[PDB]
Amino acid sequence: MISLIAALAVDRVIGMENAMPWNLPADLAWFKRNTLDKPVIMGRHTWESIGRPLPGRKNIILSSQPGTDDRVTWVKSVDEAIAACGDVPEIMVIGGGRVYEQFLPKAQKLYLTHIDAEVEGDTHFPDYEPDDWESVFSEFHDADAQNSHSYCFEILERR
Ligand SMILES: Nc1nc(=O)c2c([nH]1)NC[C@H](CCc1ccc(C(=O)N[C@@H](CCC(=O)O)C(=O)O)cc1)C2
Repeated sequence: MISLIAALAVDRVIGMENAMPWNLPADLAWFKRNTLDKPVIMGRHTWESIGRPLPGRKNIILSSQPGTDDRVTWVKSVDEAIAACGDVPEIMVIGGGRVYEQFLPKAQKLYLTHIDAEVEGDTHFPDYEPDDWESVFSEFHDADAQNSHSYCFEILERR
């Protein structure tokens, strides 16, 4: 099945690491445990800002142009992207904005981190109709030593 994973600030705003003002190791830990050993699909900008392939995951990059790095798999369409995953139980889509928009209608689960930090940004996570999803898990954490902001993890599933 297809699953989306994103970190959202107030107002579902999303942005690249360096663009984001918060510092949450715990969220990274979470992102990591939910992605390990699964194929990860991301848009070219996200790939470029990540800067190296995610270890322990098959990395598939979406780009309308030919690939420029042999350490990852390059694809040219959403359909080709899903096909390159093979038969796996769950495919994780990691952004960006444009990739989220494209895969949402096809997703069955959403792993979201809600961050309490109002930031002025460019992109918003796509709007998901409250009617189609059911929250199946949540967990709040306040800020701390390591974590700069209070955050809440949540998993939703398509009803
Ligand atoms: N939950 C969540 N948090 C985020 O910050 C992001 C999302 N999702 N999804 C989209 C996007 C992807 C950006 C992104 C993804 C991974 C790493 C990363 O380094 N992952 C390492 C974590 C290293 C560590 O343990 O901190 C990894 O191996 O997964 C950095 C930025 C940023």
